[PDB]
Amino acid sequence: EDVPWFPRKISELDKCSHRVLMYGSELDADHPGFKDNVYRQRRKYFVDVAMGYKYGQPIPRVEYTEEETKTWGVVFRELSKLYPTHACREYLKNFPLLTKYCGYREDNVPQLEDVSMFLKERSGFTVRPVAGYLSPRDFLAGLAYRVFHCTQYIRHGSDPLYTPEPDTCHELLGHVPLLADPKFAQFSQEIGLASLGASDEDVQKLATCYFFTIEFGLCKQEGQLRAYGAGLLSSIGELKHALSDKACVKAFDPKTTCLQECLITTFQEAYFVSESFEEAKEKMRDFAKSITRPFSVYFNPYTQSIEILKDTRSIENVVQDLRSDLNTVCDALNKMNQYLGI
Amino acid sequence: LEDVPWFPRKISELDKCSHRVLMYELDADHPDNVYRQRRKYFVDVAMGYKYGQPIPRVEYTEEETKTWGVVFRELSKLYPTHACREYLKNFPLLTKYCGYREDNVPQLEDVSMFLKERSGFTVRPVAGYLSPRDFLAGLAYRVFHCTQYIRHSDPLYTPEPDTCHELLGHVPLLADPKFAQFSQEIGLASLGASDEDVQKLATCYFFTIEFGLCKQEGQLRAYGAGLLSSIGELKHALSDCVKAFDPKTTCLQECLITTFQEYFVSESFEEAKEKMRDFAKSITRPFSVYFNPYTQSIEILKDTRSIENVVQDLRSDLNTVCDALNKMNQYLGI
Amino acid sequence: LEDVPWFPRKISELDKCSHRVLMYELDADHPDNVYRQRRKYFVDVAMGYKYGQPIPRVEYTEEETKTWGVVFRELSKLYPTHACREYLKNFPLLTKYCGYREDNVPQLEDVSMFLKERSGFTVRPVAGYLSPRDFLAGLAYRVFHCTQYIRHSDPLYTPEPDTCHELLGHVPLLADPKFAQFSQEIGLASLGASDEDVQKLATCYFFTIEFGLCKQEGQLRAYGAGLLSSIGELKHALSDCVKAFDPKTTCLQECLITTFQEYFVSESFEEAKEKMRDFAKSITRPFSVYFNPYTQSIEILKDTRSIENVVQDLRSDLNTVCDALNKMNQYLGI
Amino acid sequence: EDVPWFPRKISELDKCSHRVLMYGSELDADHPGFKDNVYRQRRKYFVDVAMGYKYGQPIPRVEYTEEETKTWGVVFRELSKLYPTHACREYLKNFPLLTKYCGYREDNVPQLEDVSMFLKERSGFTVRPVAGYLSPRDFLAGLAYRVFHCTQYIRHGSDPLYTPEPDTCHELLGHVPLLADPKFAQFSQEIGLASLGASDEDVQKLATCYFFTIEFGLCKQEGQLRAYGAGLLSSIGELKHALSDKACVKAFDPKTTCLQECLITTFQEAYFVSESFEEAKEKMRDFAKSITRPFSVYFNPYTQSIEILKDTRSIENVVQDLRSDLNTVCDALNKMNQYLGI
Ligand SMILES: CCn1c(=O)[nH]c(=O)c2c1nc(Cc1cn3cc(C)sc3n1)n2Cc1ccc(-c2ccn(C)n2)cc1
Ligand SMILES: CCn1c(=O)[nH]c(=O)c2c1nc(Cc1cn3cc(C)sc3n1)n2Cc1ccc(-c2ccn(C)n2)cc1
Ligand SMILES: CCn1c(=O)[nH]c(=O)c2c1nc(Cc1cn3cc(C)sc3n1)n2Cc1ccc(-c2ccn(C)n2)cc1
Ligand SMILES: CCn1c(=O)[nH]c(=O)c2c1nc(Cc1cn3cc(C)sc3n1)n2Cc1ccc(-c2ccn(C)n2)cc1
Ligand SMILES: [Fe+3]
Ligand SMILES: [Fe+3]
Ligand SMILES: [Fe+3]
Ligand SMILES: [Fe+3]
Repeated sequence: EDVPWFPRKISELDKCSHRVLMYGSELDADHPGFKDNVYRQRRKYFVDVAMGYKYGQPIPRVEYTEEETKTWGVVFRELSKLYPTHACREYLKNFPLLTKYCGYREDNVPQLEDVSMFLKERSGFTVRPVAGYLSPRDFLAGLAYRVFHCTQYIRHGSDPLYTPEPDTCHELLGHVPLLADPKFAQFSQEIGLASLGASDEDVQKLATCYFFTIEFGLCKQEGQLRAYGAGLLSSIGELKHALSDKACVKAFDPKTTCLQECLITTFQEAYFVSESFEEAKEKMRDFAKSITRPFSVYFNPYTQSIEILKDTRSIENVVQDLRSDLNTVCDALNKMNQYLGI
Repeated sequence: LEDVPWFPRKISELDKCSHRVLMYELDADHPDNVYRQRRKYFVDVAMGYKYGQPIPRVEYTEEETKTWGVVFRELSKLYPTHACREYLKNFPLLTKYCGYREDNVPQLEDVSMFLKERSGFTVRPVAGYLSPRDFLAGLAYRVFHCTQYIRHSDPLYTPEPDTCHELLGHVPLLADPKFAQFSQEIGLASLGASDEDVQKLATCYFFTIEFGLCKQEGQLRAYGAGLLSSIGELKHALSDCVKAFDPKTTCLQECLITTFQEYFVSESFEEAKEKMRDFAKSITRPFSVYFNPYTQSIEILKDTRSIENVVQDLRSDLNTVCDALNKMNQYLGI
Repeated sequence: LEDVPWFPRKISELDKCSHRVLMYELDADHPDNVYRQRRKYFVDVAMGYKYGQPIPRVEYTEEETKTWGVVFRELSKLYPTHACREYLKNFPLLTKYCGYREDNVPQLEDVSMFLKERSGFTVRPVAGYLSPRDFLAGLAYRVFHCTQYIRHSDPLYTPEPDTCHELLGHVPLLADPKFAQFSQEIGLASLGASDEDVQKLATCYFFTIEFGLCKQEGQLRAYGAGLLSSIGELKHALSDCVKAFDPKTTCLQECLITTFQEYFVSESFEEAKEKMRDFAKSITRPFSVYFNPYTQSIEILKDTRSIENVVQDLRSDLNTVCDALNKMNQYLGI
Repeated sequence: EDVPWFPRKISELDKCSHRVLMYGSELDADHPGFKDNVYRQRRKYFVDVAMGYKYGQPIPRVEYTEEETKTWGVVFRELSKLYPTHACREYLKNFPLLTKYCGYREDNVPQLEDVSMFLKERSGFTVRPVAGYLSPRDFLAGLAYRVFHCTQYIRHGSDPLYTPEPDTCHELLGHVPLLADPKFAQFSQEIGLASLGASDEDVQKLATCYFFTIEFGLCKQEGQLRAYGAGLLSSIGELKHALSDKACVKAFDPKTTCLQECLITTFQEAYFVSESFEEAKEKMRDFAKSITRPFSVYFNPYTQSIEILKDTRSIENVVQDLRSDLNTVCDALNKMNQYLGI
């Protein structure tokens, strides 16, 4: 009972979403908009929209300004020039889909509500507007429910190519195309599940893993290095450098990787590569065993809650469930022999 | 290639099934023009519902509410004595969160949000009778189609499903995770099945859900929604025919709309469901179905790639079983 | 801690079960002193067998061989007509490799090496009657205890199991992988069970293996070893009582040694086996059993560590299922 | 049908065992016994014993000479002085067991028949006396059946501390203690299974994996490096060097490791470490997927034969089997709740 609290059902996740340690309206001293009073009005308007968000209510639509829509446009064209050659297969497949259904156009900033309904249909993810920085415990808790917290504001127009903080541009062009991949979604959820009720030290390690994978991971496809890290896909300078010849690149291993330090400003010392998200997801699930907690967690996608496996009765039902599902596999194999003679 | 009859492949596609109403409309026997005034309203509301928007709240007339209270009192009298354990465990919960009170009419939106948390079911207001293919399709998504109107004259007599039947008969059992698994199983079975097979499922559905009994503690108790709704019949099933629930044998038997059934018993819902899945293989269709609760869609198992993807998932879920067992040894040495 | 009745935990420990013979010895009704001369020899041989050494080869007398030929001809007459598919598929194989000929007596060593390859069974020459606990324990290891002697006077009449019964009744079915799984399942169930449960298993064993029927192609055919051995009874079971094989109901029924049974049918051995495992849970013992075919020993599932170890193994085996499916898509695009 | 032959049932493995490319009686030019005619008589006697071996016959017992028994003794004492500190947990646990049941004593050379019956009871392995070098295809084929081919001769007495070829001492002190571990046994069998019907190029890679794992693998236990490689456990010079501070040590990965060259004479450039044999076994099984062959293989321990998974009917039975076995898991969990209230 000395285990740190975690949300046990989807509606409880609101406590995590609203425990904002640092609000978006709080610009850092070296922020390009630190003395822009027009920009703080927008920043505090977005914080208000996010703070008002509650479970069971559609994600508010926001009317973006012209200098926010071009700043988006600027980031949109420069990165599109490097996606065919720098992005993973999963990105390049889902990105045209976003143009068709989520309004990914240079002249249009996508709405989170659109993106949420799109992700739910493709991989079961849904986005939440967040009013600022969360504890890594609270942020990762969202992942356990396949909920990604998104900033809804646009970076400053002074320098649209580089931002030290997350902005909607980063969320939409960096994270969302990959969250649309079912295999990637499972991988993200595994990190979340692992954090639930974990120690602060373990949460930080998971947060580190999140950083070097979700934000800055590379992946090897057909003998080539492509970026899937969202931070890479939203920073052209880093994106080009990551796949550059003079870069230190190491294989992704949860136990090794998690001990390294994360650099907010300078380019990272090393970038980690995963063969596949299924491959990375299983390395997370074996890392999750080493994490200290009195129980295991099962996620119930039907009730959108967390099952605690602390006895044989709940473990058996899970196993019984797996037995039924294996029966369906047999049915499928039967039908296939039945219809194709194989 | 789609020789097989169409079924919704995404939760959003289920709207097509709900609105395809064969019969909204009253018979001579049914009782009042003012009552008709309210019913057309109720139908209009059900027709106006589409996926993703909250189920409309309705201000009931006192006349509807008094009738609701009557059935509420009569049924409650014999629930400890004749209803299954699941009903009795879930009924007090309905009182605290869904406004289940003799003086009040519970709203579908309250009940829907209640069921989603308890078992992943959600209710839909329906505008009338649906084809058995369409009605069962909802079950595949754990969606129960509910009439939102009240029975007119005689409170105890009901010739058609009304919200009293839906709320007092179905909902307490829809709250049980295993019953939820069982109902969904029938729906999954129906998807893309021949009309012949679908009806056999409708019969199975009828005996099992509308009128099923299940032994617990060695004692005969009713779980049939029709039975919960109707007292005379409820008292009668327990009182001195009883047969074991076997889907293949049960489907053969007819349903009499007016007269009392010549009744099926299941040890458990886990039991029933298994007998259901084993029944589903005999059902003619080129594919098997897997349900994706994350995307709320139907996976079609027609190739090896889709089948493997399930198996890999199952491998992972088994790793979690292993993790649980390690931890359990870790903390209890057992 | 071992309150439960002892069972062999390693293949080598099974020697203790084989040699604990309750009754080696002939009744008044049984027929000849010269015959007794040979039988004591046969018992001496069975007693002399220990684990790991080849089953002794025996030079049969012509008298034993002529009798063997007689039963061989009579049974063969009705095998296409009354025996199951598995029997008929396996009998020609026995002719080519085990010396199954009207003029010859097959040796246990030939048959044993035959069964090991086909289904993992091996036969043991037994010195007499064993306790049902001991006899069924052999099945847990896929070991069938066989008498090595021949029936004396009347060839068709047999009051006790002899090698003719063992070779013509049991062996063709012991060669089928699924029947093998089913027989082992009964043995596993018995390990450490109460005497009460063991006997119920002995009854189940009797109706199923000694005297079971199974439908194939919609047609009634016999798989019961007793039936295969005895023609009069074999003809009679097919001819106009029949009941479905359910272990819990079947065990209740008695076995008449002399008279004809008042007979159980199984759709398949896979079917029967499942009903067996589901029966095994009700059997009182503090543990579950897992069989290790690599070390030929019994795993006792009493803690989480042993249970996990199985689950991890099962995870790996599922990976192989996945590999197969990939390759199948790889080569056939399916 | 253009797939290279592999044994499909246990009795067929004899073809592999007897396809000796180079007999033990054929001493290499720099062999210490190359001009020892007394030693060639023994070497050719052992070859004869091995050549006469057939399936279903007890492994012949051999009466060793006095200078073979001390040479054994010599190797036996020097290595025992380093096992507590250089060997893995699995080795140190099984080694005293070998002393009790297999006659592992300084004054006694163990018989293969003893060792075989011991291994069968503990992990399902059995040893075969081999008359010499086999093709890697033939050697690895044995592993698929959990059969290890063993030399039965003793190294030359001139220099008992170092041998460039396998001798009974190596088999008994290097391989057997680890083959007694069920987890290790599964790992060895996985390598074998992978080779069955594989291309020559893939077989060589598997043989390379065998080399750097079975013969020269290290393992990390409780934060320390211990050797489990059989070649390490039979060579004191290499054994000390492997755990020495100035050694290049890398993690065991099948895809990476398999491309490296194996050095017969000089100490290896790098040594590979596995967290556990279960851990290594699963890396083999994922490597096995990448191996090109028209089918997958299932090993039937009941009939001791290989199942070919080329259709849905055989795949389903496997899945059905797994469903029954999962039912037993449920039974076990039921009983545990039933008796312990958990
Ligand atoms: C596991 C680490 N991790 C955490 O522990 N907690 C998080 O809240 C978190 C996070 N990671 C990300 C996402 C993120 C972080 N980050 C940094 C970039 C440069 S781009 C980018 N996206 N977030 C979301 C987030 C939301 C807001 C802020 C932020 C910073 C300054 N302001 C005003 N707001 C920073 C991060
Ligand atoms: C599988 C059979 N099955 C079907 O094929 N299709 C269904 O639509 C269906 C159903 N079963 C039930 C639920 C139901 C039907 N029913 C009859 C009672 C008397 S109580 C009761 N509950 N429904 C829902 C439903 C909805 C509306 C009506 C109806 C009847 C007359 N009106 C004007 N409306 C009847 C049934
Ligand atoms: C589960 C019941 N069951 C048991 O409890 N214990 C068993 O030993 C057993 C058995 N069942 C069978 C096999 C068998 C028994 N039996 C009787 C026939 C008539 S045909 C036939 N086959 N055996 C093997 C066996 C071995 C020897 C004798 C026997 C009888 C008289 N003698 C001198 N020897 C009888 C049976
Ligand atoms: C997968 C590689 N691999 C192969 O492809 N094929 C194998 O036959 C093999 C093997 N690996 C090992 C076992 C072995 C190899 N080896 C080298 C040491 C130095 S110690 C030691 N043990 N063997 C068994 C073996 C048996 C005999 C000899 C041999 C060498 C010279 N003579 C006269 N005999 C060499 C190896
Ligand atoms: Fe980010
Ligand atoms: Fe109903
Ligand atoms: Fe018998
Ligand atoms: Fe070696």
